[PDB]
Amino acid sequence: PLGLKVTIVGLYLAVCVGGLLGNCLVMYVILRHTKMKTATNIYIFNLALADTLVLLTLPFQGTDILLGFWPFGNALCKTVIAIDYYNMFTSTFTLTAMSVDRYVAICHPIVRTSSKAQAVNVAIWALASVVGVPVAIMGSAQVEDEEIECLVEIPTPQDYWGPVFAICIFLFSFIVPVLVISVCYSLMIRRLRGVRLLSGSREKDRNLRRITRLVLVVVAVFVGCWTPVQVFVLAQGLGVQPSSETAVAILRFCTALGYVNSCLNPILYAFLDENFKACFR
Ligand SMILES: O=C(NCCCN1CCC(c2c(Cl)cccc2Cl)CC1)[C@H]1CCCN1Cc1ccccc1
Repeated sequence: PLGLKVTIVGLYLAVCVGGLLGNCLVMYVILRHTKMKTATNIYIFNLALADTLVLLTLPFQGTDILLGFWPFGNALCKTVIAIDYYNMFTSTFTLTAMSVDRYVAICHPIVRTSSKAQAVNVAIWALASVVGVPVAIMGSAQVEDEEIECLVEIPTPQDYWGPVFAICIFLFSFIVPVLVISVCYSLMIRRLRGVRLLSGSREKDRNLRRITRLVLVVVAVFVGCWTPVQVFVLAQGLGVQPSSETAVAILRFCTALGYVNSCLNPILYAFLDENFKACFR
């Protein structure tokens, strides 16, 4: 209703201001402030960049929720949709890259450099483009019934392609990346078992454990924020459509929840990363 969507939009504004502030801070700290351009932090920079873009979309989506239609036209319609998908894919792919980096650090403790991680970020945005660009072409703001709206157009017959795109996007933007991550940390367990102050100098081992913890928590927070949406959107692809005030409300709030993940990221760095913790204040 009117007041409940006022809640949604106010939530967006909060996530928008705090998220842009935090992620811009992080990007600044890594970029110029210090030669702390480590592999993990270059990947973190990638995350903050994607968060920045989607955060920039939050005000526009907010007005759409209020008015009940899209009053910004096709250009910004395709721009927004593109950013959204780019966000999901670059996020999961970057998290996977961080997890593989951690695993290599444990297996080969005795050659990871910012230049290679920068290259990985490039490849991440290229694959993301494989889905980001087509959706931008497909997405449009059209007046199907009663009102104009921004939507991604599913080809005819929708009953076939809907499930196709639903299952494929579900697997490849979510299940498979998370799956790889699971393999990485499980293998790290097998290797780590029975090792105390092993495969390193004392001081370094402690730092490695701290970074591994950080990556793990970031993954956990992300998966926790986007799993409800992922399941619901999958169900929507299969034809399962919400048709009650409560159903719509639940959906709106779970979508919001994922956007909250965008702003959550700098706080996690501030509490679980010593360098960042020093840099805030
Ligand atoms: O409903 C909107 N935005 C909600 C976007 C939700 N987004 C939809 C795609 C979701 C996604 C993605 Cl991009 C990738 C993999 C899995 C999943 Cl579930 C992630 C959540 C309305 C508000 C203004 C125009 N329109 C934006 C829109 C953004 C992306 C796709 C379709 C519409």
